[PDB]
Amino acid sequence: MTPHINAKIGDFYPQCLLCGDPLRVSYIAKKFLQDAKEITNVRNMLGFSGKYKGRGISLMGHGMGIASCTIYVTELIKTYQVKELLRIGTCGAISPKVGLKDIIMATGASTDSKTNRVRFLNHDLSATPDFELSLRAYQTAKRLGIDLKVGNVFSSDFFYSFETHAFDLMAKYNHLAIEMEAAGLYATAMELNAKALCLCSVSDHLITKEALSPKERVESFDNMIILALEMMS
Amino acid sequence: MTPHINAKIGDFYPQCLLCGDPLRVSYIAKKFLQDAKEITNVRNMLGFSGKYKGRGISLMGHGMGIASCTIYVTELIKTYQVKELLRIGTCGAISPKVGLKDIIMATGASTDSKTNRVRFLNHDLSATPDFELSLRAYQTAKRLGIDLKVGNVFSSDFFYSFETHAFDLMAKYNHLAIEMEAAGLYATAMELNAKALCLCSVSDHLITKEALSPKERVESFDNMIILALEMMS
Amino acid sequence: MTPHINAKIGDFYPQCLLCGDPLRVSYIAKKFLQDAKEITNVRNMLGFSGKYKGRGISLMGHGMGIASCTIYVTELIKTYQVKELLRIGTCGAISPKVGLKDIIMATGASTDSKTNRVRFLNHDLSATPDFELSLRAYQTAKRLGIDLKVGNVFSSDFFYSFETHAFDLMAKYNHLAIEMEAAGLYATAMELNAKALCLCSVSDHLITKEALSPKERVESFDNMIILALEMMS
Amino acid sequence: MTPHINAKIGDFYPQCLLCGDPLRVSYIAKKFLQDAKEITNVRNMLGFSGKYKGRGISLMGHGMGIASCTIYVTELIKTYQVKELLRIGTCGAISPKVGLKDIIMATGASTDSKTNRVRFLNHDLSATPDFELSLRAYQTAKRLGIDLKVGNVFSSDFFYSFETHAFDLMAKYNHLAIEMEAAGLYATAMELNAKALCLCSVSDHLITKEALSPKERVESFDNMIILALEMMS
Amino acid sequence: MTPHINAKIGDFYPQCLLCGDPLRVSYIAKKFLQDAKEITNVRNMLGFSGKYKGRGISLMGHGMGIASCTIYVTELIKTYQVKELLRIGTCGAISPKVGLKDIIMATGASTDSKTNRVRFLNHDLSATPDFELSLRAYQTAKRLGIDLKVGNVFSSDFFYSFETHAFDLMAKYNHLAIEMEAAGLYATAMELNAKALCLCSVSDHLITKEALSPKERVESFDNMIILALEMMS
Amino acid sequence: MTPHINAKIGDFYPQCLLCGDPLRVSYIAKKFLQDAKEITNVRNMLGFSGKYKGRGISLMGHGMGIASCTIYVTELIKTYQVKELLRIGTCGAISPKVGLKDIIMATGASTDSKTNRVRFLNHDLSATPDFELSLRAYQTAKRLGIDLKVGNVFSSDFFYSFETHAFDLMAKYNHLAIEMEAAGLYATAMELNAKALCLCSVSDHLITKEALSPKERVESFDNMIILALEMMS
Repeated sequence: MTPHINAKIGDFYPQCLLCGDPLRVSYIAKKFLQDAKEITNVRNMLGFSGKYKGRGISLMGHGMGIASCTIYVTELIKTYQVKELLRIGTCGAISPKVGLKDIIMATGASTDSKTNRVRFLNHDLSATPDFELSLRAYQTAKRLGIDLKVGNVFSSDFFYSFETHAFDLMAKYNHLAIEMEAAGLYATAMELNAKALCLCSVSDHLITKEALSPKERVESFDNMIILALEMMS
Repeated sequence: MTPHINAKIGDFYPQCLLCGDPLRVSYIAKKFLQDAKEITNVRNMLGFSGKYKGRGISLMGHGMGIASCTIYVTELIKTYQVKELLRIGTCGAISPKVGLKDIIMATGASTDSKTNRVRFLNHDLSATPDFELSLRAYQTAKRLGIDLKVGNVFSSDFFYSFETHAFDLMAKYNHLAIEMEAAGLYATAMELNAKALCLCSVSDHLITKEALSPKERVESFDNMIILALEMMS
Repeated sequence: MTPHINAKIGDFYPQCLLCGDPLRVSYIAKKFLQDAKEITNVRNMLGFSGKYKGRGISLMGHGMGIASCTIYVTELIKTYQVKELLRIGTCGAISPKVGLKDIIMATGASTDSKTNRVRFLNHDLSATPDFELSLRAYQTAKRLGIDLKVGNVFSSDFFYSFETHAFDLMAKYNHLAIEMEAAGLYATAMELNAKALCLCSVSDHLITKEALSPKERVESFDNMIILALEMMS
Repeated sequence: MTPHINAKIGDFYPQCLLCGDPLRVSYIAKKFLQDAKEITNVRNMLGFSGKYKGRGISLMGHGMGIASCTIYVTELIKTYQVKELLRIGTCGAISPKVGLKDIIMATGASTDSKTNRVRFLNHDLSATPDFELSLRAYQTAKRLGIDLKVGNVFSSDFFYSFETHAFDLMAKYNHLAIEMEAAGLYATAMELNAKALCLCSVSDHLITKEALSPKERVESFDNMIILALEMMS
Repeated sequence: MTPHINAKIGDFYPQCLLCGDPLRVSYIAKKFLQDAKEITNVRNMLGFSGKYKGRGISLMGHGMGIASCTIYVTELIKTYQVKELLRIGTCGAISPKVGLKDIIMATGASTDSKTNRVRFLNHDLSATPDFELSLRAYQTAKRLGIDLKVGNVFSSDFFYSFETHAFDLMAKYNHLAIEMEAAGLYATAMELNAKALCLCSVSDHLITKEALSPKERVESFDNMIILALEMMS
Repeated sequence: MTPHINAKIGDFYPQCLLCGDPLRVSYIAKKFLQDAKEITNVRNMLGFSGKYKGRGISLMGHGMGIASCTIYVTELIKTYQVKELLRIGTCGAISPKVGLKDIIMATGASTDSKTNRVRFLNHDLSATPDFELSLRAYQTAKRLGIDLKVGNVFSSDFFYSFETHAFDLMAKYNHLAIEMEAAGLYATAMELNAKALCLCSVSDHLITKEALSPKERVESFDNMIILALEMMS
C-alpha cells in the first residue's frame, strides 16, 4: 500500500506518536498501551495501534534524519489519514537555558538542509508546529507539573557536525538543542495541511559535555512519554 | 541618542507596541493611552509613552521593510532597554478564505530576504515569536471573543511581488498573509534575546484586489489595538 | 490612488528629487523652491511639487532600506509617471579615497540584499544608474566647482552590520561608501525603464571614525541640494 | 560504544557491505555467509560478520537518506576501522539505458542535498567512488557474466519528489536512476580517506512504471549480492 | 615572466586594447598601427606594441570567457603595469531595438558566473567600468559621428545559453547584449585599482536571428576599432 | 560552419584529442599525427586531422577555463559529430599523494563554477568521465609502465585563486590537483551523450611550490601524449 508501511487503511488512529527508534516505539506499546498490536514492520520500522486511558492512539517509527522522517510522515498523512503527529525524542542541548532531563517544545525548526528551499521557492520557509497542538502541550505540561522549555531547535543533516564553532551563535538565536528531524516533520505537516509537534528530551548537553546515565535516560524518557500520551487522550 | 530615536533613556516602558506607520502610532496614542507623551520624532517617526489601565506602555513607529524595521527594534532593545515588542501592522491576504480586516497572529515568518542567511550561517533560520507572548495573545483574544487566525506569514522585500504565481504554494504551506517586517522583528529579537510577536490585520487582498485606504489603515483596526493593549496589561 | 501616496494624478513633475528623511524633503521645499506645494503625506512620508529657476521639480521622501525605497519609486513611476529620479542622502564612507563633505556619484550599487536575484534569474544583476543622468551630474558638478567622487556604493540591508570586517574588502573593489537604498532605486528604475542616479554626501567616515558636526551637516547637505537642483534645472 | 552501533572492537571486518534495509542484511547473513554472527542491533539496525569462501566479510544496515547513511559510514570508518564499503541497494530507474534486474555502478552521485556544499566550501563537490573498487566491480561482473550498467545516480533528499518534471533532464545527463544515499556515502568515504562504491539494483523504473515480480526481485538482487561478495573476496 | 605572457617588463604601454580573438588583435596591428612589434605569443595569444598616428598603445588577446579574460587582465595589471584596459569585442543582441553592427558601451556587466560571489563576500558585486573612460568613449563617439548605444551587458558563462526564455527579462532590465568576458574584466579591474571599459559590436541577434562569419571581423567592424584608438589618445 | 570553428563537417574524426594550448596541439600534429592536415584556425585555435597507427584521429585546442572549453566541445559534438573527447593538459598539485611528472586521471571534477548549477536544477551535478574511456586509460597506462594516479580534480574559474587557504580541505576530499576545464568538458559531454576523459600532468606543486623547468614540462607532457594516443588507436 506504500513502499515503507505495510499496514492496511484504517489501522492508524488519526493521532500518531512518532519516534526515530523502532525499539522505543515497541517499548511504548507493551508498557503504556492496552490492546496494542503491531500494524506495520517494513524494514523493521515498527508501528502500532492501541489504547491509552480508553482512547485510540497509533505509534510509528521513522528512522533518523529529515529524509527518513519525511518519507513516513508523508505516507501517514496522504495514505493513512493521520491528522495529528507528535514526535518525541532526544537531542543535544546547546543553550545554557536548558540542562539535563529538561523537555523542549520546538516552536521553530531551523535547519542546514536544502529540503525546505527545494519545497518553497528557494526562500526561507519558517518551519513551525501547529499552534493549537503546542497549546495542548503547554497546558498538559502544566497539569502534569512539567516546566516546558520553549524555543527553537536546529534540525541538522549532520550528527557529527562540521560547525561546532557555530553552536554559541545558534544558542544566541534561541536554539535550545540540536536534533535531526523537526524541520522535515514541520515542513511535511505544513505541505499536507496536517498538525505536527516535536518534543525534545535533553539526554545530552553538548556545551557542558555532560550526559545522562542509561538509567536516568529511561526515567527521563518515561516522563516525556506520559506527556505525549496525556495530550492525545 | 541613536541616529534614529530622539528619546532620553528611560522614556520607553519595557513593553512597546510597534507600527510601521507613524500616524497609526499617533492615533493609538490619542485614542487609547492616558498621559501620552511624545518621546521621539526623528524622520517624523514618532514614539510615545503613556498608560493603559494603569500600566506603562510605549509605542514606536518602525517604517516599511525588514531593513527599516531592524533599525528601530535593534535600537529599542540595545539602547532603550525595551524587553517585549508587539508589532500590530497590515498585511495582504493570499487565500480567498482569509477575509479582509481579519487579525492574524504570526507563529512564524518566512521570508525572501537574505538577512537571516547573512545573520545565521547561510542556513535556514526559522523566524518565530516568543511563545509566552503568543500564548498571551491567543488567551486574550479568546477572553475578548475577537477570533484570531494563527499561522505563518511571508515577509517580503517586495510590496509589488514578482512572484504572484507562487501565492498558492505559500497558502498551501500555511502562510496566511504577506507583510514586510515580521522576519526582521523576529530575527532581531532572537539575536538580542528579547520577546517579540507580530499581529497584523488584513488590509489588502492580493487575489481579489480589494483595498483599503491610506486613512482607513490608520483607523479601522481598533480590535487589533485593544487586543494588543489588553495583552500588555 | 496607490496605498502609500495620496497625491492626485499629475501632481508630480516628471523629474523628482528623493531623500530617505521626509524632514529634509520638507526642508528642501521650504528653503529652495518656488510655489512649493505639499502633494502627499501618507505615513508622514512627505512629498512636494514646486519650481526651481522657472522649472518644475518634485520632491519625495522614501524612508530607509531597499524595500521601502522600492515601494515609493515603483509607485512614483508606474502611477504618477515620474521619469527621472535623483536621490540624495548621507552615507558612511568606507574608502581612503573619500573624506568628509565629499559628494559621491554612485555608478554602481552592490548589495547584500536578495532582491535583485529575486528580480533577475538568481544571477548577479549589476545595478547601475542612467548614463545620461550621471553625465549631467558630472558636468554640473564640474561647472559648480564641486570635486565629484565617482565609484560604487554598497547598498546594505543592515545599518548595524554583522560584517564590519569586510569593509576593507569592499573599498578594495571600489566601494566608496555604504548606504541602504541605491541598489533598489537602480534596480527599480531598470525594471521600469526610468532614469535614476544616486548622490551621497560623506557625513561620517566609518574607518577613520571622523565625522561632521550638525552645522557642517546642514551645509554640506545644502551643497548637494544645489547640485541636484542645478542638474534638474 | 557509539550512539548507533553496539558491536565490540574488532567485530567488523575491514570489508563491509551496506544496505538501507536491516531485513536484507539479515537475509544476506543467512543465505550467503558461513557462521555469520549478529554483532550490532541498536535501533533494530542490524550488522553481522561472517565468511564467504573462507574470507571475512561484515554487513551493516544504514537506514534511509544521506543523513542516516553518513552516521553509519562515519562510525564504521572512524570507530570500527572499516576500509572498504560496498553499498548494495535498490533505486528508481529513470534512463532507457537500464531495464529492471539491471545492476548499476554509480560512478558519480549528484544530489539536491546541501550536505556537500556544507562540507566543501559551498562549491560543487563531485562525489565519486574509489576507482579501484569500481574496477574490481567491473572485472568481477565480467567473470560472473553480469552486464554492469555504469553511470551517475541522483541521490535525493526526497522519495516523493517535488521535481518529477526534471527526470528527463536528469537522465539526459547520464543519471541512470534515483536513490537516497550514494552522495552521502561517497562524500564520507572521501572525507575520511576510505574506499567506497555503490551498486544499485533496478527495482522500479519511474519512466516505464514497470515494476517486476517480488520473486524476480530476490533472484536479481541475489546477483548483486553475489557480485558484491565475489569482489570482497 | 608570467605563465601566459611572453613579454619583457616595459614592453606594454600603460594603455591597452583587448580582444578575445588574437587574430583581430593582429588585424588591428597591421591595419591601424605603425612600428608595430609583436611582444607576446604564448598559446598563440598575440599581443602587440605600436603607434596609432604617432601615439603609443598596446593590444592584447584575452581568449573567451570570464576565467580566460581574468588571467590575462590580472597579469597585465600586476606584472606589466597596464593602467587603462579598453576591451573591444563582439556580442549577441537580445532585442529588436539593437542592430547587428551597433556599438554598445557596457556601463554594467551582470553575469551568471559565480566568480564575483567568490570574490565578493557571496554578495552582489555590481561590476562597472571606470567612469572617466566611459565619458571619453561617450565624447569620442559624439565627436566622430559614431552612435553609441549605452546600457548593461550580460556576461555569460554560456555561448549556447540554457535560458533563452529569459532574454526578454534581460532586455527589460536594460541589458542590450550578451557577451562572455566583461564582468571578469570589470571585477578584475576593480580588484586591482585599474581603469577598464568594455565596448561591444553586435555580430549576432539572438532573438531576431542573423549570424556573422568568422571571417567578417573587418570594416565590419573597424568603426569600433577607430573609436577605441581615438579615445585612447 | 560555426562561429569558432571553420572546418568542414567531416573534417573531424569521431575521436578527438584536446588541449588548452593550440601550440601544444600543433606540436602533437607534427610529431605524432600521420598525414596531419590543419582543419581549422578561427581565433588561432588550431585543430588537425590525421592518422595514428592507422586510426583516424583529430586534435583540437579549446583554450582556458570552463566557458572556453564548453564552447568548443559543444561545437565538436553537435556540428562535427565527435563522440569521444580525451583531454590532456597540466595541473597544479594540491595533494601529498602526487608529485611532479605524475599523470592524474580525473574520475570527478568538482568546481567553483556556477555553470553546472545553471545547467542542472541548481543542484549538485557530479561531473564524471565516461567509465569505459577511463578503463582504457587505466589499462593503457599499465601497458606503458605509467603509474596512473586517479582521483578528483578541482576545476576553478580562477588561475589566481582567492581561496588558497582551502587547498588542504580539497586534498582531504581526494582532489589531487587544480586545473580549469575538466568540469566543463565532463558536463558538456554528459549533456550531449558523448564520452569524455581528462588527464593532467603535474607541472607545479601548489603546496610545496616545486615546479618543472620548461625542458621537464615538455618531456613530461610527451609521456601523457603517448598515453593519450595509445588509448585512442
